[PDB]
Order: sequence, then C-alpha cells, then structure tokens
Amino acid sequence: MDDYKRILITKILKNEVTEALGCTEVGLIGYAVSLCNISDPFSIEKIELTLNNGSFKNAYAVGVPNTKKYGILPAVVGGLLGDHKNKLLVFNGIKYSQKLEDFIKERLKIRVINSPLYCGVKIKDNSGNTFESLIKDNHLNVVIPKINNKSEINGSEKEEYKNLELLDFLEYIDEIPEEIIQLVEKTIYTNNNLIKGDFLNFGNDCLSNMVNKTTSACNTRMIGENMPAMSVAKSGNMGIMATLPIIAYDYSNEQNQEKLIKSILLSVLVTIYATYKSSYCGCVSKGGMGAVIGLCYYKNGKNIKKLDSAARTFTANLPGIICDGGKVGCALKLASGCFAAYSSLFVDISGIVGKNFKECVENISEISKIM
Amino acid sequence: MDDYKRILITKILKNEVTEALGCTEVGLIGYAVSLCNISDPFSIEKIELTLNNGSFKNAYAVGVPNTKKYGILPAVVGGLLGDHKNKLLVFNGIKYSQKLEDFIKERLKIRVINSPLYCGVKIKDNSGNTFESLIKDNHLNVVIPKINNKEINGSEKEEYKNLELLDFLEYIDEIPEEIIQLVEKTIYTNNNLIKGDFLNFGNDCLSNMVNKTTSACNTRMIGENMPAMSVAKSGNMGIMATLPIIAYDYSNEQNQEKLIKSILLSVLVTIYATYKSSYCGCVSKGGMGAVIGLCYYKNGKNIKKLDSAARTFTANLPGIICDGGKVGCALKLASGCFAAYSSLFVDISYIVGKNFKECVENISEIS
Ligand code: SF4
Ligand code: SF4
Repeated sequence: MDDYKRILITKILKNEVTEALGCTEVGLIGYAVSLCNISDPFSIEKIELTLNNGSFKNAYAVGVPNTKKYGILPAVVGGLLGDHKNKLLVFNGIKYSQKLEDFIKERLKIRVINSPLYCGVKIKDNSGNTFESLIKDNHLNVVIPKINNKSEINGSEKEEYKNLELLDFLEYIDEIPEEIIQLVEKTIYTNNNLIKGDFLNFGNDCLSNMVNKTTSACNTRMIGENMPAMSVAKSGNMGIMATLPIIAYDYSNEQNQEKLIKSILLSVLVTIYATYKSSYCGCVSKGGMGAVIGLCYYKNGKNIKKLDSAARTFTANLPGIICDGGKVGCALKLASGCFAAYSSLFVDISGIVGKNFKECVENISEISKIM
Repeated sequence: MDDYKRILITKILKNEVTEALGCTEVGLIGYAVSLCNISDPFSIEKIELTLNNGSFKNAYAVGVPNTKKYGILPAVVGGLLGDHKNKLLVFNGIKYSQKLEDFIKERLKIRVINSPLYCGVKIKDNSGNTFESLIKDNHLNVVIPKINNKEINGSEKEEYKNLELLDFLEYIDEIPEEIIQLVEKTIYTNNNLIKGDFLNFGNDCLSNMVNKTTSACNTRMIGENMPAMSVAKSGNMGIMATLPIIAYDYSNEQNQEKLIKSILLSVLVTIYATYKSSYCGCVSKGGMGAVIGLCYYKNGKNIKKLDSAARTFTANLPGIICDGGKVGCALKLASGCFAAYSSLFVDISYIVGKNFKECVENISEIS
C-alpha cells in the first residue's frame, strides 16, 4: 500500500487505457492528416502520404468509421473533416463527402517505406503554400507539428512500473480509486458493446463463448462500426484480448461485477506491464498474458502458486507472433489466444518457460526482440 | 483413375504408416546403442554418448517402454538388451535389469553438441576392444556401422510430391483391402492410446478432440508399452493426423465408412506435406492432414470448401517453437486441434496461398 506506487499505477492506467474509434491503421492516417489543418480541403493541389509497410499491409481491408468505405482513401478524406483535438477519435462526428473523395482520389499519392511506425503527410495547395505532419514510432508521438501536450508517462515513470511485481498488482486490485473503478467499468461497458453477432461460434460452452464474443468484438471494430473501443497501450486488439475473454467468462460463470472489475483491472495491469518490458503479434502474447492472469484471478483468487502455473503454461503454449493474414486472420489470432489462455488454467507445467510470472514476461519479451 | 497412381500411393502408405514403441528421442538412443552389439553388457569398461541439443532437451522427461524408468540412462540400458534388427522398435521384448542400470550409471558419460540430429555411441570394454555407432540427420540414417540401406527412393518421393489433392480424393474411392486394414489398424492402435483425462473442459465436440488427442499423446510420452501408428516416423505427427478425426467421428455420425476415408485422406495429406518440407513441425504437417480429413467428413469432396479450410488453417498456424519438457508437446497438439476445428467455420479472403497445394508450400517455406 506504498501510496507513491498507487500514484504511479493510476497515472499509467489513465495514460494507457483510452478510447479509439476504428483501427489504429486508419486512425493514425486520419489523425496525421487532421494535424495539417486544411481550412478548405478543396484547395489541395496535391497530397503525399508516407507510410511504413507495417501499417500499409493491413489498412486496405480496414473500414473507416462514419464513411461506409474501407481503406486509405476514406481515412485521408475523414482526416480532412475531423478535428486534430480529437486525436485517435478524429473520425468522430464527421459528415462524409463523396464529392471530396472524388477530388482527393486524383491528388493522393502514397509512398511506402520499410521502417518502424511512420506516418508523414505533405500537402501543397492552389495558393502555393505547404503543410506537413509526422507521427513516428508511437501512435501518439507527434513529431510535426510542435505540440506541447505535456501528462504523457516519461521514462522514469515507465521504468518504475517495469520494476513492479505481480504482488503489487494483487494489492492494487483491493485499494482501487473511484476514478479507476469508473475507468474499468467504462472499459467493461465499451468493449461489451462491440459484441454484435456470431463470428466464430461452435456451441454454448464457456470456451466457445469467449471465442465467439472476442472475435465478434474484433470483427465489429475491423469492419468500421461507429463504436469506440477501450484500447490498452494504444492497441485496440490488445485491449479486446485483455478484456473480452474475462467479460465472456464472467457471463458464463458467477456474473459477479465486483469480481469482473478486479479481474479486468488485473488483466489490464499485466498487459501494460508486458508491453513496457517488451521490444519491437504482441496482441495475443501481451494481451493474452493479461487475459490468462485475469481469468486465473477470477477462478482461483490471489493464489500465487496457481497464478505462476498459469503463466508458465500459457508461455509454453504460445500462439505465434505470425500475424501474417491481414485482419480477420487478426480475429483468428485472438481466438487462438482465447484457447491458449483458457486451456492454461487446466494444465500445470514441470525449460523453455520461466519459473514465475516475471520470468515468463521477460521470456515473451525476448522472443519479440530477436524474432 | 490412373493405375500407376494406385501403385505409388500404396507403396508409400506402407513405408510411412508404421508402428512405433516410445518417443523417437529415447528410441534413437536405444537403437544407436543396440548397433554396437555388446554381447556381454557387463563387460563395458566405459561408454560415451554424443547427442545434439535438439534431442537432449527432450529425453530427460520421456519414459522408456518396458523399463518403468524415464530418461537417457534406461534408454541406453534398454539399447544394450534390444536387437538392432528391431530398429526404432528396439525396446520391444526387453527384460529390464536393475543390476545393469547400476553398473552402466557409473560408466555412462554424455557429451552434448549444438548441431542437427546426431547420435553417436563409443564403447570401450574390459578386454581393450572398442565399438562405435552413429545415426545422424534422419532417425534411420545409420552412418556407423555401414549398412545395406535396403524401399524409399528419390524418384518415387518426387513423383508423390507432384501429385494433387484431386488424386488423394480419387484414391479414397478405390482403396485396396491391405490399405483398408492398414487404416483400420491405425484407427485401432491410436484409439488405444486414449488412457484418461489430460485436458478436458466439457462434453462438446472440440473439448473431446482436445482431451482424446492429448491423452493419447501423453500415453506415448510416459513410456507405456503400447505402439502408436506413426506417420513418416513421427508418432506425434501420426496422433495429430488421426485422433481429432477419431474423436470428431465419435462425437458426430459414428460412421466407420466415413471415418476410414477421412483418416486415410488425412494420412495422405500428412505424408505429402512432410515430403514437401525439410528441417515445431508435427502440428503444421499433421494438423494440415487433420484439417483436410475433418473437412472431408463434414463436407465431402467439395474442393471449394477443402481449399478454404487449408487457407484458414494456414492463416491460424500454431506456434513455431517446439515446446520443451515433452508436456509442452501435448499442449501443441491441443492447439493444433483448435486450429483445425476452428478452420471449418471461417473462410479467408485473399501470406496465405490460394489453394491446398499453395498453402502446403507456404508452410514448407516457413519451416
Ligand atoms: S495478428 Fe496479432 S499482432 Fe498482428 S494485428 Fe492481429 S492481433 Fe495484432
Ligand atoms: S513441439 Fe511440435 S514439432 Fe516439437 S515434438 Fe511437439 S508436436 Fe513435434
């Protein structure tokens, strides 16, 4: 109950657990375009968009909220209508214009580079003036223009979090502040609304519900429904993975909101922890690690001996950072994570895996660095 | 319905679908030791065993059939009793001796190297004579001593690689009675491996496939004196290709006529994938046979649906790492069970090939 640690955890929670309208492929392009502040989008003589291949190879199949269209073209058009102050929710409240899409289709040129996250926007208008944007590395790292949005978690606050143990997260889920309780309740509500039908259902059993509900929420997001998702560390998929299996497991079990809240928070805490300790398919390795720990708390309580067994079994049955199948193969990856996390609660491991939760998170983090 | 196709397929079915007693980790050590032909195992002054790390990190937790012990020590002791003519099945009919294990424990020295498959055995006896064995690269590639090598031919294998899924679908309609008995044997042999609950979480079709496949897998791992019908010398690959289809049939129509066709189709696809690739790999090739086999039982010879099942399974391909501790292998098969079953309910648009042959080559490229 360090109180100083409570202050650290709560700042990390408000900085990483945030809303996002649409996938961050289209959300990033829209926000980068929106930062140019083109007063009259019909004045654009030419527009160049510079994206990395890691964000290009998937944006073609992602639907843009409030447009009824899919791909990069409506993400840029949407950006020209949305407000830069909305950040990741740039597509919110936009009134789509087909006349603008027809005008922009002609002047839009896309350059693709092989590098980490990069999203540059260069615009030249009829008057001869030029405009520039640049979001690099992190989904909210705005390089151009200069925006003194001072609070973002600095390196010391991040390093202090990486040094925490599972025992601290187990103590925190008892001493929860009311803002964090409302943030967790918001997360549970936001991602619950994403469930809109059957995507991969094969029964009424607990596992098939987790798979169906997690994949339905995942699909709803990817098709471009005007519904925000509560993302964890800027990843909408990682927030879905960390929450939906626990929401669906609660529904199929006690239906205890008090327990659901603690388990969802524990899961989110573990997810951010793994993300911080990781290097450059982390959705299911980091998100699924939060899910397996969260499900283990609901099913066993604060039994460290059983929480450590769940982490070793999950790490042994690691899905595979493949990712390669665009999106929809993205939902299949979440479904696989659902299976790995649920099955890990019924097997105990006696090599390639660590001894405890902290050792396993570092082993996963090592796999993502070299491979 | 070419007559030359029936000839090559049947000759390959009898060459790849064979029995196996214990995991090929322990089976390899036993066979390599057995090739030294130590007339009196109690005459051994010293023994050195040279294994690669890819086979050492497994063998400590693997049980040796007919010994009631686990590990390298009883695999070497068992090898000193078994016949080199038994090959991979060297542990069959052995009468374990604790007195020999006590004597050998003292003189056994293990050297571990970081290289592809290697299993060398050097022995020096009380009389001053020396003996040597060496199996490297393939589980049956005996380098030392020089053997006849017998029929697995390069022209025949290449002819099978060039075949299409259409040939395997035609073959499951004109099956020879020896192949029908071989498939029936496979279904029976691997069904007997199911010995309890390993990973059960319900009564549903999927949880049955997972539980039965992992229980069968575990039985083999613990060294029970029960052979398993391996596919291309892999017991795990043989389990993966058959158990989900045996457990799906049990939970569905319980049709032995369709079970045989589906099991054969699965085995055919497994050998095909194995031939197409070099150098985890049981669930990618064995699970590909399982997904095609399950798709035939559920949809028949619908090529449009068989191609969709292959693309979905290739998209949802399990982990690349070979799970250690041997316990991790049961978990890998369980994951393959999930990937194969779930692939029959999702269709993929547009990595990921267009048809079954393209997907097998994509998997082969990853390995
Ligand atoms: S495959 Fe995994 S890492 Fe890649 S986008 Fe989908 S969930 Fe994220
Ligand atoms: S982890 Fe995969 S490749 Fe390795 S032994 Fe197990 S099934 Fe075979």
